[PDB]
Amino acid sequence: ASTSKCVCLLPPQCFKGGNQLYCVKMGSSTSEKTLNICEVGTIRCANRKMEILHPGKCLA
Repeated sequence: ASTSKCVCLLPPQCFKGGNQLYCVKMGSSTSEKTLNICEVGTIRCANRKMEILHPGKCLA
């Protein structure tokens, strides 16, 4: 809105994709979820210590 600069999104905000770099640990959370690039981005944008275990499926 004229700031003319972009803002790291809430992860919720984007999702209906199949560019899955699935499995992302959290370091504090320590559990194996499944994600979009827009998700991974958003996660990395602000916060830190995301580990990519697998490009493609998790531990299921």
